[PDB]
Amino acid sequence: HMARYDSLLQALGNTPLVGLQRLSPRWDDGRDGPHVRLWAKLEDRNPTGSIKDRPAVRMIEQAEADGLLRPGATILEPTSGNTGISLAMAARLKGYRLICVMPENTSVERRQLLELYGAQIIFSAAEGGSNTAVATAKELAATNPSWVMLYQYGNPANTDSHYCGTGPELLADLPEITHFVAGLGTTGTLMGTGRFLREHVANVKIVAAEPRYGEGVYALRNMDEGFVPELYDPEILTARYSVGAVDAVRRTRELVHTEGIFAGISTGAVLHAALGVGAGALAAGERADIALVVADAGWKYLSTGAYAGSLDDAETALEGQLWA
Amino acid sequence: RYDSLLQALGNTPLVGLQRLSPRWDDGRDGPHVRLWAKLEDRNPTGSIKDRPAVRMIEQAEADGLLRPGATILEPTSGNTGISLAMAARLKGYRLICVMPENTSVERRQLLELYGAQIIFSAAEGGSNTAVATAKELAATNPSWVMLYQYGNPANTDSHYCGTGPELLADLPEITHFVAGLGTTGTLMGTGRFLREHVANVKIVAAEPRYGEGVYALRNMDEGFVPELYDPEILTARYSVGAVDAVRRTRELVHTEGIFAGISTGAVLHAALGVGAGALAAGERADIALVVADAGWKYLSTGAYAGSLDDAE
Repeated sequence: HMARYDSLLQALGNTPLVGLQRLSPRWDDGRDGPHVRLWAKLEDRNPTGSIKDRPAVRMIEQAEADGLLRPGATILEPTSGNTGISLAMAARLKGYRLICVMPENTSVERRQLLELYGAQIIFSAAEGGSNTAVATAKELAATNPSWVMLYQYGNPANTDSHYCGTGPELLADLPEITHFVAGLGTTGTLMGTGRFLREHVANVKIVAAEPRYGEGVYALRNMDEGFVPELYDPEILTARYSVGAVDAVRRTRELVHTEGIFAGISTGAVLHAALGVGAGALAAGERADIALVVADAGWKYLSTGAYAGSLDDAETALEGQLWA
Repeated sequence: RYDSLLQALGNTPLVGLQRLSPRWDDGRDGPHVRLWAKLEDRNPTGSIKDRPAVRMIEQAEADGLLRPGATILEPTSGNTGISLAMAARLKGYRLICVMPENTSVERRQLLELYGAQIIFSAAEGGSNTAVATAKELAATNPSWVMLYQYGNPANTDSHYCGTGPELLADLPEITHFVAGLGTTGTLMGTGRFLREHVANVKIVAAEPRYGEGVYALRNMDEGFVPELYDPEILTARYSVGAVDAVRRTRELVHTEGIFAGISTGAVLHAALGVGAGALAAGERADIALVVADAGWKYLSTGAYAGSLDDAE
């Protein structure tokens, strides 16, 4: 036995870390100085194809250990994007009923996909900005004590899945890590992976990549202004890079072209930040081993037209598109 | 842990389907009849075709057919094209895919994203004029090499040396192996390996019903019989309709949370038929089946929702 599992939930994490020899500023050290290396952590190697499998499973089993989820409970979650798929898969495999509260703009194709997983989907209506999914789910949950809202936006088990998973896994394959670059959505990946790495690597850099394009996890929400995510700790990040549509898209196209990795649209932001951090490593003469997260694959996004034709069409195509 | 995407190939998960299995748990009603899903969507481009693609290039290199400036030519519109694009690129070859004018526009962009040049064969000459045009094209100069997945023993060898050993390692109690019949590489290579090392193992082909295409699968009456195909290897063959393939594919998501492509439904239908028969016979079964790819490329086809009749 090398990879025999009794359930799909066991085939989670322990994802590949793949060196990018072509796309890296300099893979081999030499005459002009130390190497600047990019390493890609392939989180699409997960049950549903995204990094959200980790926190989804960890939230349920924390809720079990905490005694909130008992055998016949229904999980109620305000959601969008990859978390919808991950929670649907995880709830089912764990024997729970799931209701997803989703913003009224969710596609019918995506509704039907989650319903095939067994989730009941409730659309909140929202005559305002993007939606009211959270407050609706919170009210529904208040209706029945065996109805439990996990709330990924503020659930510590979100960041714990990366402190206990993504982080230790990174440090095991990349003891020489100098930088960690990931997308900033709920902040779980950054806060959890980052706290772990900072406790073990003396001045590792934790770099937030922040897409300026599409829609993120908080899109389904009405937020207070210039908000702070509930999971966010202000002393973990050492840097943030804000990344535009055109830059994101050509980085994603380059990754496929030169490394054969077909990544999701959030990885464009991550790659751009990473390459900019890398270009700094010797403008400064310094060595770099930069781990970067590929949080999902392109399959889900190629319908968009974001990988085809002109970068103008691609940029236009990213409008209104969930990247998380 | 990998210096290259190509190292992250094979060694795929085998996952027990506790809910969808006829009988997961041995009881006093009789022995277990278990389904185990071999997840080949966990390969670099998301399909089982990364295996033969990588091995066919490797073999061609060994045979002295491929030197630095070579272009590989292959007739393919499907998963082999994608696999060979990724693999050719990382190995530093050029790839031309030959597909008919009638092929989609979505694939074009997919294949060209992975770095592939596309030449269009005459429309209304099927995937056969496509093969003949590719042969003709490759004959125009020695720098152009056609691998030819339907006759290339490296396709089979990839499964003999990869898929088979992995299955045996993870599922030593295996009684049945079930896979779709397309090039036949998967069944032939893994079947031959398992039959060498597992005394009474049964190798079961899932084929499409005549005229009812199931993506990636071939019916050998209707189509050309791949040169790779050895009749003696198979102990059984099930023909699977579209409706059955589609409803098994949906049922795999619903019961097991695995989002697979439609060949996996066909394979599931054959496997459930085998399992049903074992259940009724009172005989234990551990049935390994191939999940060849994921459902993403099929979902716009409307066959994960709506009526089964509308699944086209």
